[PDB]
Amino acid sequence: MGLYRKYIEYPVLQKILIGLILGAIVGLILGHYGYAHAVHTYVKPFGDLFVRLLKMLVMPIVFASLVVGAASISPARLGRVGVKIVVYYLLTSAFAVTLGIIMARLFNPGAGIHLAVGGQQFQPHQAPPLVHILLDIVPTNPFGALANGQVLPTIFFAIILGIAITYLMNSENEKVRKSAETLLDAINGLAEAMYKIVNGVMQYAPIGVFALIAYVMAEQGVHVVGELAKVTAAVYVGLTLQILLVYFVLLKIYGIDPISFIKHAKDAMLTAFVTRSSSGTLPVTMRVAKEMGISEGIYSFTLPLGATINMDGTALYQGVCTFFIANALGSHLTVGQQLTIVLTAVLASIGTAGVPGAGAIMLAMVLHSVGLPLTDPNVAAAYAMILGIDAILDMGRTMVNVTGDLTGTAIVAKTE
Ligand SMILES: N[C@@H](CC(=O)O)C(=O)O
Repeated sequence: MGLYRKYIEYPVLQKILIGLILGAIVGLILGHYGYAHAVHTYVKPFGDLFVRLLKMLVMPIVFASLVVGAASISPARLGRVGVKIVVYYLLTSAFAVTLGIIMARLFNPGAGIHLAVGGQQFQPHQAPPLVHILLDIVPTNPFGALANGQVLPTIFFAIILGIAITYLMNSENEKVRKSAETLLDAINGLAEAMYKIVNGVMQYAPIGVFALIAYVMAEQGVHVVGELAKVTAAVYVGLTLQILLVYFVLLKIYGIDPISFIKHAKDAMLTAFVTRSSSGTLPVTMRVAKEMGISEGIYSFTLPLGATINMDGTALYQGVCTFFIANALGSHLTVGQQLTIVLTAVLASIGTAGVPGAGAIMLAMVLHSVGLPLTDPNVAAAYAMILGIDAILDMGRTMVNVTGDLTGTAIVAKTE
């Protein structure tokens, strides 16, 4: 239909990278000239539409793919991949915080800076009592959990419904077996339709990449100056090492080619870089794991679980910025406090939601754990400096958050 058909036949990765580079350059240029408000007014809704189109698909691609994803045997294989993915999700985050501590000791973020105290003293952090957090996994209404966001109760109900369906398909009665296979066929048709709409929105994706990274560079790309450049380098070098020294080694020792893995997962990594949402990149992540031959029983359970639980980049970010704040305050922060940093940033990354900007909010817990409260002005002043470039750090940490889920899914699928 004209120039549109000439634009469609271009390969998706090439125009996604073209939108990435032409968003970064245009955003830096327009942000240096004070045109951040014009970008936020005009350019940003073209990326907001992309995040809306990605979040539209999330619930029918979790529920309908996990009901069909109970095609493996119900106790044995699902319990084995649940344990094998929970051990991976804890160990990679516990290494990610330690790599953040190593990179925050190599660099020195907040190397003796002194700063004024005029920012707002934000919020003393209080956690929910953790029996409500666990008891809210079981939903009191499955349709209410499907309508109110709530990926984590939807995982539980979809696992239960799929196990019940595969018990009904082995029944002696004929009407119950035909009804169960008709329900499974309809749910699988919904899942395949959603995987087609993922390919539909990945053609709009270059405009969304351009309009998202241009807005991010226009607002916050010019504030990366001074020691904020040091903490940005200490975060991004740490994320690069979190990929290369953890994920590539764990892919190599399990017989998976890491370069072919990156060639399969580029469409998920470059989407999570700009959308900054590990729960909005979930349809693209499930499409990537579908394309690389992973069976549905592995990825349909491990990826919506890993969208919230496995956050290695958020863990490394909370490991680095805690050292940044404790260096701006002048604290010694001994190894008995660094082990509590390792213990608390893992729980803070587990508790961090997949929306953009939640890691800076959940940083208050790992701040409060070591004896740096957020209520005093001298800590909140240094914490506002991290909130100045939270989006720049979030762009990389979300990509590492999604790459961790994909690496764990591929490793556990190679284990079976
Ligand atoms: N935006 C991050 C979470 C965070 O660190 O705030 C993610 O969803 O992966």
